[PDB]
Parts: sequence; structure tokens; C-alpha cells
Amino acid sequence: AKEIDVSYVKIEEVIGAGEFGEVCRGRLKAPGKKESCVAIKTLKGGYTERQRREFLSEASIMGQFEHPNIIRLEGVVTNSMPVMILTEFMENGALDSFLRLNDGQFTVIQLVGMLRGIASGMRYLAEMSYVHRDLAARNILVNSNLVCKVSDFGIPIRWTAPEAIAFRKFTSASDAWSYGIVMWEVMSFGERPYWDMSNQDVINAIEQDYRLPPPPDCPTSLHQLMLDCWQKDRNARPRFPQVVSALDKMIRNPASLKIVA
Ligand SMILES: CCN1CCC(Nc2ccc3c(c2)/C(=C(\c2ccccc2)c2nc4cc(OC)ccc4[nH]2)C(=O)N3)CC1
Repeated sequence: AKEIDVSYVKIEEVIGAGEFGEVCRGRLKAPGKKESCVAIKTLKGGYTERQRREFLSEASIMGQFEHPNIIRLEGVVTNSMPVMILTEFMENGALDSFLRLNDGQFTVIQLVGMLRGIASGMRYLAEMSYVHRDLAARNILVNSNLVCKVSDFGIPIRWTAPEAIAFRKFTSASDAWSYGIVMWEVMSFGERPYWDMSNQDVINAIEQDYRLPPPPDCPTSLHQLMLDCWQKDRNARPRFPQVVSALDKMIRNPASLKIVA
């Protein structure tokens, strides 16, 4: 629905590499509108015709959404080559590597505001009956004001709920499990979940009631919220409306974030 003329894009600088090509920063400018900043995903010569429709599957599903915590589709370039998806440019890049860079350097309140934006984007996706399946801190992007936005549209054992591993039943409740792992990643400044362990070590521990402990300095009520998301029984996990309001309660009552083991 958003076919964009190729003379309207100036590619400026490579900034990353997604699974099927380079990712660049750039400028978009169409007649009658302001110039804006965009990220540009490309797919260069040499690919199948179902590989092309899977690249562009990202843009079709992404053009469905409109929410301040979901990355925006500016448009596509298909009628020519190279093929392109244009999205919103995100100054502080991926969330896990942004926090490792900034380790120990943001307040609990700021970290909670990140998690509340991600939960809000999750709450909106669940309301539209879209199940993400790949929620992880590496698929959340951060802009100049620290606003967090879910990307990656279109299995990661340690982010995935038990019943989704065993039976391939992927729901919003299994996304809630993945969300609790994102809480842990955020509160541990981008440490890798289950550090040392292998995928089968992780699965064996979970089935045997092991759960990631609180990160150093982590409020007790954030950890409980993680443990609520990690219940074996998928129907006892909080849904995302409940998650966002638990976090809102923390932000209005910041004396509850001072208490720790
Ligand atoms: C498998 C992981 N997923 C994560 C999201 C990727 N898609 C995507 C959509 C829109 C984007 C970026 C990346 C984006 C990036 C970025 C590019 C590639 C990987 C991860 C992030 C970006 N990286 C940056 C690094 C920077 O230096 C620290 C500054 C701004 C950056 N923006 C950016 O600004 N806007 C597809 C791959």
C-alpha cells in the first residue's frame, strides 16, 4: 500500500547487518512532506522468489500496526532493484547491546520505563491477536529519548515457554514468558539468559523448577513479576494489560522499588 519512488531515498551509511543483507541509515523526502530520517533494509542480487516474499512479509505485517512502542513502516521499494524496506531510524540501536554499553548507568525508574514501553507494545500486539514468537532484547530498538520499540516481524530456546518448545503451541501467554526473560535481560544490563548453559541444560532445569535468580540490585517486586511470567501453567501467567498496570504501580509508588533481599 506504501510503494515509494526510488528517487525519494538517499542511502547514507551502513549501520548493521540483518539476516538477508545490509542495514543503512538514510533520508526520505517525498513532494509536499518534510524530510525525515529512516533505517533502510536491503536485499542485493542473488535470491529465490520465496526468499523475496519472506523479506517483504516483514513489511506487510508491520504496515498493519500503529503504536508508539511498535517500529513504524515508512514504505517499500519493490518495482526496482535493490529491493528495500524503509522503517524508522532508532539512534541507540538494539536494546541488549545499548544496555551493556551503558552498564550500571541508568536508574531503576528509567529501566522500568523501558520495560513498560515494551509491555505496552506487547499489550497492543496481543489485542490485535498477533503472537510474536521471538520476543527478546535483541529485537527491541531504542531511540534518542530512550523509547523502546518492538521490531523483528516476518527457535530461540532460552526465550521460549516450555509448552511452546514441546508442542509448538505459541500464544500471547508464551510471549509473556519471553517478556519475563526480557525483564531479566533489561535489569541485568544485557547479560545473556542462563549464562553458561546449553539449550537442553536450560530445558532440563526449567522442567525441574529452576528459575533465573534476581539480577544484582533488582527490586523484589520486579523479580516476582518475572516469576509470575515463568509459571509452568500458561493460564496463570499475567496477561499484558496486567503487566503494564503492575509496572505503572511501581512508577507511581517509587518507594516500592527500594526494597531488595
Ligand atoms: C536479528 C535482529 N534484528 C533486529 C532488528 C533489525 N531491523 C532493524 C529495523 C529498523 C532499524 C534497525 C534494525 C536499526 C539498527 C540495527 C540494525 C541491525 C541490527 C540491529 C539494529 C541500528 N543499529 C544501530 C547502531 C548504532 O550504533 C550504536 C546506532 C543506531 C543503530 N540503529 C535502526 O536504527 N532501525 C533486523 C535484525
